[PDB]
Amino acid sequence: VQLVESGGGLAQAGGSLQLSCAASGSTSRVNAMGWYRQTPGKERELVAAIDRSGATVYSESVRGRFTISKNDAKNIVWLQMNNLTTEDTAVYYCRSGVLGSWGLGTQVTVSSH
Repeated sequence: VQLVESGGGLAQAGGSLQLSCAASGSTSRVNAMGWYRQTPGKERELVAAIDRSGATVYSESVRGRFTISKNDAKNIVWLQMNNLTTEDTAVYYCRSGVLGSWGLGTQVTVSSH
Protein backbone atom coordinates (compact mmCIF):
# COMPACT_ATOMS: atom_id res chain seq x y z
CA VAL A 1 0.00 0.00 0.00
CA GLN A 2 1.26 3.48 -0.92
CA LEU A 3 -0.55 6.82 -0.73
CA VAL A 4 0.75 9.83 -2.68
CA GLU A 5 -0.95 13.23 -2.38
CA SER A 6 -0.48 15.97 -4.98
CA GLY A 7 -1.58 19.58 -5.19
CA GLY A 8 -2.23 22.24 -2.58
CA GLY A 9 -1.45 25.91 -2.34
CA LEU A 10 -2.40 29.29 -0.94
CA ALA A 11 -5.93 30.18 -2.03
CA GLN A 12 -8.39 32.98 -1.41
CA ALA A 13 -11.86 32.64 0.05
CA GLY A 14 -14.18 31.77 -2.82
CA GLY A 15 -11.39 30.25 -4.92
CA SER A 16 -10.63 26.66 -5.87
CA LEU A 17 -7.93 24.02 -5.47
CA GLN A 18 -7.70 20.45 -6.79
CA LEU A 19 -5.92 17.73 -4.80
CA SER A 20 -5.19 14.24 -6.09
CA CYS A 21 -4.47 10.95 -4.34
CA ALA A 22 -2.71 8.06 -6.08
CA ALA A 23 -2.99 4.50 -4.75
CA SER A 24 -0.31 2.64 -6.69
CA GLY A 25 0.74 -0.90 -5.85
CA SER A 26 -1.82 -2.95 -3.96
CA THR A 27 -5.42 -3.64 -5.00
CA SER A 28 -6.71 -0.10 -5.48
CA ARG A 29 -10.24 -1.43 -5.98
CA VAL A 30 -10.99 -3.30 -2.74
CA ASN A 31 -12.16 -0.59 -0.32
CA ALA A 32 -13.01 3.08 -0.10
CA MET A 33 -10.68 6.07 -0.31
CA GLY A 34 -11.08 9.08 1.96
CA TRP A 35 -9.73 12.58 2.36
CA TYR A 36 -8.97 13.82 5.88
CA ARG A 37 -7.64 17.11 7.19
CA GLN A 38 -5.98 18.31 10.37
CA THR A 39 -5.38 21.71 11.95
CA PRO A 40 -2.92 22.63 14.73
CA GLY A 41 -4.01 21.35 18.12
CA LYS A 42 -7.12 19.72 16.66
CA GLU A 43 -7.89 16.13 15.73
CA ARG A 44 -7.77 14.71 12.22
CA GLU A 45 -11.27 14.71 10.71
CA LEU A 46 -12.92 13.10 7.71
CA VAL A 47 -13.65 15.41 4.76
CA ALA A 48 -15.08 13.07 2.11
CA ALA A 49 -14.90 9.45 1.01
CA ILE A 50 -15.72 7.46 -2.13
CA ASP A 51 -16.19 3.74 -2.67
CA ARG A 52 -15.56 1.56 -5.70
CA SER A 53 -19.12 2.06 -6.95
CA GLY A 54 -18.62 5.84 -7.04
CA ALA A 55 -20.85 6.50 -4.03
CA THR A 56 -19.70 9.41 -1.88
CA VAL A 57 -20.06 10.80 1.64
CA TYR A 58 -19.17 14.30 2.83
CA SER A 59 -18.60 16.04 6.13
CA GLU A 60 -21.21 18.73 6.76
CA SER A 61 -18.49 21.41 6.77
CA VAL A 62 -17.81 20.84 3.06
CA ARG A 63 -21.07 19.41 1.68
CA GLY A 64 -22.00 21.36 -1.45
CA ARG A 65 -18.57 23.02 -1.76
CA PHE A 66 -16.18 20.06 -2.04
CA THR A 67 -16.59 17.18 -4.48
CA ILE A 68 -14.73 13.86 -4.36
CA SER A 69 -14.34 11.86 -7.56
CA LYS A 70 -12.30 9.00 -8.96
CA ASN A 71 -10.55 8.28 -12.25
CA ASP A 72 -10.48 4.49 -12.47
CA ALA A 73 -8.22 4.71 -15.53
CA LYS A 74 -5.38 6.70 -13.95
CA ASN A 75 -6.25 5.23 -10.50
CA ILE A 76 -6.62 8.71 -8.98
CA VAL A 77 -9.01 10.15 -6.40
CA TRP A 78 -9.61 13.90 -6.68
CA LEU A 79 -10.69 16.34 -3.98
CA GLN A 80 -12.27 19.31 -5.78
CA MET A 81 -12.09 22.07 -3.17
CA ASN A 82 -14.41 24.81 -4.41
CA ASN A 83 -15.92 27.86 -2.71
CA LEU A 84 -13.02 27.86 -0.26
CA THR A 85 -13.33 29.38 3.21
CA THR A 86 -10.73 30.17 5.86
CA GLU A 87 -12.07 27.12 7.73
CA ASP A 88 -10.52 24.92 5.03
CA THR A 89 -6.94 25.80 6.03
CA ALA A 90 -5.35 22.49 7.03
CA VAL A 91 -3.01 19.71 6.02
CA TYR A 92 -4.98 17.28 3.85
CA TYR A 93 -4.38 13.52 3.89
CA CYS A 94 -5.77 10.64 1.85
CA ARG A 95 -6.30 7.18 3.32
CA SER A 96 -7.84 3.93 2.16
CA GLY A 97 -10.54 2.03 4.02
CA VAL A 98 -8.03 -0.64 5.08
CA LEU A 99 -6.60 1.99 7.48
CA GLY A 100 -2.83 1.66 7.98
CA SER A 101 -0.18 4.24 7.20
CA TRP A 102 -0.76 7.90 6.52
CA GLY A 103 0.92 9.66 3.64
CA LEU A 104 2.78 12.90 4.08
CA GLY A 105 -0.28 14.91 3.06
CA THR A 106 -0.23 18.35 1.48
CA GLN A 107 -0.86 21.81 2.89
CA VAL A 108 -3.67 24.23 2.02
CA THR A 109 -4.01 27.79 3.33
CA VAL A 110 -7.02 30.00 2.59
CA SER A 111 -6.62 33.75 3.00
CA SER A 112 -9.46 36.19 3.61
CA HIS A 113 -9.91 39.27 1.43
